[PDB]
Amino acid sequence: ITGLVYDQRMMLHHNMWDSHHPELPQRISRIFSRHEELRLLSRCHRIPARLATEEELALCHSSKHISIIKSSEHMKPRDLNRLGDEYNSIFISNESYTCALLAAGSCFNSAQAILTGQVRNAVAIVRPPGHHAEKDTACGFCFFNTAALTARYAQSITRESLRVLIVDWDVHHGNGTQHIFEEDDSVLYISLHRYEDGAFFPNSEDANYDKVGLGKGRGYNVNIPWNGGKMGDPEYMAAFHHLVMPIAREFAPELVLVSAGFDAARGDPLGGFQVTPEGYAHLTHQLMSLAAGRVLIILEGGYNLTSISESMSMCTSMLLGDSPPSLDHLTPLKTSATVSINNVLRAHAPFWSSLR
Ligand SMILES: Cc1ccc(NC(=O)CN(Cc2ccc(C(=O)NO)cc2)C(=O)c2ccc(N(C)C)cc2)cc1
Ligand SMILES: [K+]
Ligand SMILES: [K+]
Ligand SMILES: [Zn+2]
Repeated sequence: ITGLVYDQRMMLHHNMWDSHHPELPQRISRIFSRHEELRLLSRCHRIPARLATEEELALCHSSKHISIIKSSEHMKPRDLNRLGDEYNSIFISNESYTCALLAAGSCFNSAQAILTGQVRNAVAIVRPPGHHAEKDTACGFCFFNTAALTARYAQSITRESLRVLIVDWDVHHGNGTQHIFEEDDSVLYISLHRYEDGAFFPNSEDANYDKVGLGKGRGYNVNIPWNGGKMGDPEYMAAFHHLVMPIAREFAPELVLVSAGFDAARGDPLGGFQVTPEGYAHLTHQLMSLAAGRVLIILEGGYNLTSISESMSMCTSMLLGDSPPSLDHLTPLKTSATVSINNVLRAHAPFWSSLR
């Protein structure tokens, strides 16, 4: 069984000053509608949304950050505008806090359904996104780090040392997820992201391949940064073959979370990349070979409504057990992708015998 969570209340968060903002309420409704059109919704077990609690938010976030985001829901528009402007790339409305609580709680209910055996795997069609949010601050359309919180929630309902893999295929680096787990060997973070020598959002050298983790976490942070090329299916498939899957298999996760932005998709106006819906299906199907299939796909970014709807629907089709669609596997890689892959191999060979 595959679970699906979607709740139209998460559409209530919006940019009060721009009706054409990329992080649009219709992102989640279009994805949900496409699941109905492709006859996937009726095949899934519907998992209800719920609110995260403040104690659950404190698994990854500071009390001050929780209280400031909570305080926004009382503010008049002028004060919402001021507060949002204090962060990097954030808009806030009076519904934002509630929507962020529902995004996280939806994912907790999904992780619980997987870990208790009610479903094998699941998809969560949620907003606002999470992976840029830090312990102490909001960033990049994200208020609380839904995927990071879900990893800690999973440990909280099992054992502290439950091995959780987070694969982040959003086109942007999940700076918050990296930082939250940087010293932690129980949560392996693997991000693929457009980097451009630190020029691309979120504009930090923390996203480079030589950031391998700290302390006991050394080797448990895998950054795969792309420079120069318009990356697509062959480059992501090659990164999975040489890096993501060998490392993940050696880590032997007990739960896989996907920070599944669809902003690397063909058609995305921000990402500039060309991963196809069939490409995302192949990435999902590979991850399904891990953790006895216990995979939760969590929406992050993605800004072409057609692209994200087709891409995420293809991922759900794979979770349901459908045959992976045909792909032209032979295609030659862009030259800069091979350079990136080799840089990651050089940085991570000391930590992973599967790369030696
Ligand atoms: C001079 C200058 C200043 C700032 C920037 N900002 C960036 O570099 C990143 N951001 C914001 C952003 C985009 C996507 C994500 C994300 O979470 N993705 O998953 C997270 C954050 C954008 O570029 C952006 C912002 C607004 C847009 N509107 C209203 C059409 C379009 C693009 C660039 C130059
Ligand atoms: K990423
Ligand atoms: K880590
Ligand atoms: Zn993104």
